Amino acid sequence: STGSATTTPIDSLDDAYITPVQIGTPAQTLNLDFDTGSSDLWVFSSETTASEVDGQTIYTPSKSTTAKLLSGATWSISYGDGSSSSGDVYTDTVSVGGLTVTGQAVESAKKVSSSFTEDSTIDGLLGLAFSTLNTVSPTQQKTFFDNAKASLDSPVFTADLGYHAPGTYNFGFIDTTAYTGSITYTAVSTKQGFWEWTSTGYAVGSGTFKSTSIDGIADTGTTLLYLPATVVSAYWAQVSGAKSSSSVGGYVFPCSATLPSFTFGVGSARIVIPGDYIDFGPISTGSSSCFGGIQSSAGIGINIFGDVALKAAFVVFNGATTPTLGFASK
Ligand SMILES: CN(Cc1cccnc1)Cc1nc(C2(O)CCNCC2)cs1
Repeated sequence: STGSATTTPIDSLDDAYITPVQIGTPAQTLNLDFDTGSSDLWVFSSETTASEVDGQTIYTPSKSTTAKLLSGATWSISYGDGSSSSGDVYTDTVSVGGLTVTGQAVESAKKVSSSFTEDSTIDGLLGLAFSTLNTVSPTQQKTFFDNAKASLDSPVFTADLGYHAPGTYNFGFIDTTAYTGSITYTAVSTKQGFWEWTSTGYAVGSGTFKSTSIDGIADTGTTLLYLPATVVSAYWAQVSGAKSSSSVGGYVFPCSATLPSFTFGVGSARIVIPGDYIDFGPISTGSSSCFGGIQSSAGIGINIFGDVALKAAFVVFNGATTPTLGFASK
């Protein structure tokens, strides 16, 4: 089998991407945030605290003839931005762009943190990291990709995130018309449950390439590019007037500044992130100070190739017995 679904930025800043997902019988279509950095499929639901719902489409398990309560199972997750959610678990039928998994664990939110509430466009998450990270207790549950994998034509999925444009998540095949040149594959460590890999270095603008190993994760569920303080300092040094702001919580820059591109290495191949991908607009409405799209990972503990980087490439998440990651220019 294969699946293919259009993914859409939630706002003008590409702060996240949503993908329509069908859950239950009859289908309830929710728009989910596909997240290669976590492994829980969780949804706003009829069971979510009323005060914590504001515009989201909700999953109502009582109206799905295929929904079954998973007795005694709970979940609780906290993400890298301080957000969180929790609830109970159903198994139900889930379809993504024509690809169907029966008996998928659908985690129904009882509680959600304020950040989720305030984002009316995201009805929940669909995790695509490794299933060892799933938070369902006392019995861990499998991700959608893990559940679909044996049935797929090929054990892979691809992320094709758009800059200010629609994009695509494919399952089970590689669309060879979606990129230019070749796909360069690189080794993956699953030891932390992530799509974790090692970039071979970076360049700022037209500057010479710096060969240095940068261990990080491919995370569609993170907006920005988080890299070592040294690297980030070298980037923003090339932006006149940029500085690191404690009050704002990162590098900011004059809104009229010209941002240089940022290149990262994949083996001997290079992916180029155009300067304007790194622009996340005024720090507050009407301000002429803008928030930067490349930030230090020093307080995080891990480097994160989030949407800012990934949307500059066609990315293959190869889930063969030994997983690998593929990057191509596009
Ligand atoms: C525009 N960003 C940079 C910024 C920060 C401060 C000022 N100006 C720009 C911040 C944002 N991040 C998000 C999400 O974290 C995206 C995925 N999780 C849900 C919310 C939405 S707005």
